[PDB]
Amino acid sequence: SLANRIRLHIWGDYACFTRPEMKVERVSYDVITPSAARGILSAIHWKPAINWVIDKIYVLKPIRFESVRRNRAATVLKDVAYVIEAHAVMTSKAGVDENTTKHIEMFKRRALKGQCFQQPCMGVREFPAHFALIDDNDPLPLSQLSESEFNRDLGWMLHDIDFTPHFFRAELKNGVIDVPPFYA
Repeated sequence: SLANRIRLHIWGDYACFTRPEMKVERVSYDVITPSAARGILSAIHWKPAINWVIDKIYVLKPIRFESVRRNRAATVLKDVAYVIEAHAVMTSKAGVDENTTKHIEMFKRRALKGQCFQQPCMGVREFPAHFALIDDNDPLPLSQLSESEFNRDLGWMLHDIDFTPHFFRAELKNGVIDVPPFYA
């Protein structure tokens, strides 16, 4: 539904969504994972009553990498921006009659102020994620993606972990990655 839906514009000069299979040195995935996106949303607003579910990731800027020094080196994304489209689900630990409305409204209110509970980051603590709510009557940023980077098979990527990793087939279709339901 439109009532249970948020859009958050995020950007940063650097990002590192670490690929789990590359163990020698830290190497980022090509785009933000659902896992990292959900972290970013939860940093703005979270309570045990709810879980944020990622629906779409809009990729706005060309995929580019730089090797940078770790305080050792890591290969990280440079100059990223996304839109995260998500909704809330109630957990088994929610109030008997509780709904998503107050949580959606609190998320948006916090986000509009540029406020956050803990600073969101782009995959690793050293890279902060700047953010802006895309409220209902604001437009989506335009993609700056190459006609030829608009559609890309990103391959198997971490969807999320149960603290046990679960992967999904990430496909960029006209600048957007649709994220399937986490559970089987």
